[PDB]
Amino acid sequence: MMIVQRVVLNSRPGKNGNPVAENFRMEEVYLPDNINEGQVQVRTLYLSVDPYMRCRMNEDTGTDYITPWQLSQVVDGGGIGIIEESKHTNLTKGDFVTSFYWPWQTKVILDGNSLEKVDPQLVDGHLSYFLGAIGMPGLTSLIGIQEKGHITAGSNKTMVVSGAAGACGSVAGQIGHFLGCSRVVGICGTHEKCILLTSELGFDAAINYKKDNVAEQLRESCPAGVDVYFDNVGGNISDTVISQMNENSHIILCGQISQYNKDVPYPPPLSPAIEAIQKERNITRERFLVLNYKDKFEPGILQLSQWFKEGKLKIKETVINGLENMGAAFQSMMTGGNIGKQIVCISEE
Ligand SMILES: NC(=O)c1ccc[n+]([C@@H]2O[C@H](COP(=O)([O-])OP(=O)(O)OC[C@H]3O[C@@H](n4cnc5c(N)ncnc54)[C@H](OP(=O)(O)O)[C@@H]3O)[C@@H](O)[C@H]2O)c1
Repeated sequence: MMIVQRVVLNSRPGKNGNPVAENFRMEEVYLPDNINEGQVQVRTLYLSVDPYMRCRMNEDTGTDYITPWQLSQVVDGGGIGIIEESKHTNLTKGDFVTSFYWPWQTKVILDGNSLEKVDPQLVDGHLSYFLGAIGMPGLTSLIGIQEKGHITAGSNKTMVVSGAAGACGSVAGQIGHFLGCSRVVGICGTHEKCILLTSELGFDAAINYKKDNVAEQLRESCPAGVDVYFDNVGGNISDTVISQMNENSHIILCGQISQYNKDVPYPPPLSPAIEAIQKERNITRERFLVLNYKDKFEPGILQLSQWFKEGKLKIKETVINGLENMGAAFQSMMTGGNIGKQIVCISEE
C-alpha cells in the first residue's frame, strides 16, 4: 500500500470560539492497493473551505442537514478530483469528478455513486471554478437572486451585497447587473477588496465596513434606497442596510457569517427595532437554502459558465497549496484573507 496524507479534526474551538489552524491535524495513512466493485479511486485536485464548515466543528451543528465532524476522524467537504482507476460502470480513468463529501486526503477510494462527472469545457480547464463561481457558491447567488430577489427587467432597483468580495458576494453583485439592477453596491472588509469590486467586478460602489461609516456611505451610494439586499454577513452591517431598505424590498438571506463563532440559533432574529422596520416596510426575509433547488443546478451551471465564457462573469479565487494548509486556509477564509473563492490546491498537477 502507498502512503498518503490526511487531515483530521484535532480539536474543537468551542461554540463561542475562534477557528484555528490547530483545530486540524495532518496524518499519514495507507491507501489500499485494491478497490471493489462500485468503487473508484481518485487523486484529489482541489478542496474547498466554506463558512458552513464552521458549525461542523461544534459538537452539535444545530440542523439535520449537517452533521458534526468527529475528533480524530478525517474531515470532508466540497472537492474536485480525477479518477485514477474505477470499477464503477459510469466512470473511467481520467474522468473529472466532484463530491460534496470529499475526504481531505490526497488519494482516496470512494463509492462511485457519491461522485458526479464534470465537463472541464464549462470552466475552460480551470477545474477549481467548479467549487466556486461555477459551483455551489455561484448557484447560491444566481438561484438566490432568482428565487428571492424579485428583480424584474424594466426595473431600476438598487442592490446591496454584504460579504461582497467573497465567493457568493463577488458573483451575486455581477448577476445583479446582468439581471437589470441599475445600481450595485458592495460592502467588504478591506480597501484592496473595494478596488476589486468597483474596478474589476463593476460594482457601482464599494464600502469598507471596518474603516468607513457604512450608513453615511450607503446614503451617498444608494440615493434611492435599497431594493435588494444580498446578505452574507448579518449582525450590525445588516442592521444598517435594512434601516435603509425601500418598501416591499427584498433580503436574500444567504448567510450570516458575523454570527458563526457565537452560540446563537440560525438564522438569528433581527433586533426588536430592526424587526419593526422590516414589518413596517413590508420587507421580505425568507430562509434560502440552495440545496432545496437541486433541479435548477443544470440551468444554473449552464448560465454561469455561459456568462464566464462570454467574458461577462469575472471569477476571482484565492489559492493556497498543500493539504497541510487546509486548517490555515479555513482560518484565513473565516477572517477575510480570501479574495473571492478560497481554494486549496492539493496536487502538483
Ligand atoms: N444559503 C445557502 O445555501 C448558502 C450556500 C453557500 C454560502 N452561504 C453563505 O454565504 C456567505 C459567504 O459564503 P462564501 O462561501 O461566499 O465565503 P466568502 O464570502 O468567499 O468568505 C467569507 C468572508 O466573510 C467575510 N467575513 C468573515 N467574518 C465577517 C464579519 N464578522 N463581519 C463581516 N464580514 C465577515 C470575510 O471577508 P471581509 O474582509 O469582507 O470581512 C470573508 O472573506 C456565508 O454566510 C455562507 O454561510 C449560504
